Amino acid sequence: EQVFHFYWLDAYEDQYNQPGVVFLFGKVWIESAETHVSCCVMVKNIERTLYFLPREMKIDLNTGKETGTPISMKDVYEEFDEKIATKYKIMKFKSKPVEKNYAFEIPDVPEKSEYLEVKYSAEMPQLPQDLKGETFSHVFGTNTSSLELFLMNRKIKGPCWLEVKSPQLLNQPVSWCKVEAMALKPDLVNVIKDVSPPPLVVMAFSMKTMQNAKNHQNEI
Repeated sequence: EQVFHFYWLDAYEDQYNQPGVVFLFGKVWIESAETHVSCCVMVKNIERTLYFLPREMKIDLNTGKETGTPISMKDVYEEFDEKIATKYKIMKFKSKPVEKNYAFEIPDVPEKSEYLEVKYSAEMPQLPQDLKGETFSHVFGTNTSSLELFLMNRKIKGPCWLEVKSPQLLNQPVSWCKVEAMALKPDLVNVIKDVSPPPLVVMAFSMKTMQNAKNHQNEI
């Protein structure tokens, strides 16, 4: 295979124009030039995560008439597939069971419970924040950002040394870096601890302007 080390320093995202892609900029090592150079890596196909809370019973959406059959997990999985996904044009998604804990201000939520974890790609639209349905009472994770989700999932705490697995080449230069790379899924990035930080390049500058005598404007 192929894997290389990286030292990231900054990150960037553009939700409005390129959904589901996160850039990472930093330092990489080259033996031939015996110095560290700049590099950028693209992580793509970051999918949203949504947590659906199953309702403790069913509730009719007219007057809250609970007719009688208890709510099972399969009901919640079917409900999103048949109605919610169709209503908001969701093509592909993967769902599974999870167990989660809640200890915050939103009421009518148990301390420990089983939820429905659903995931779908970043190109589909976004559900409303207050969606409700037959078998689910509330939904969490609607408006999470891609950068936050990446850092919280991959357990990155500030600058660190990273292993990037299976790099691919880019069609055209997207960054002014001397080196470029890309990855297909966030699972291919990992953190290591036993390396000292590399040196950096520091630039300072000063500027002097002058207000034009005739017109009001500042020229450097």
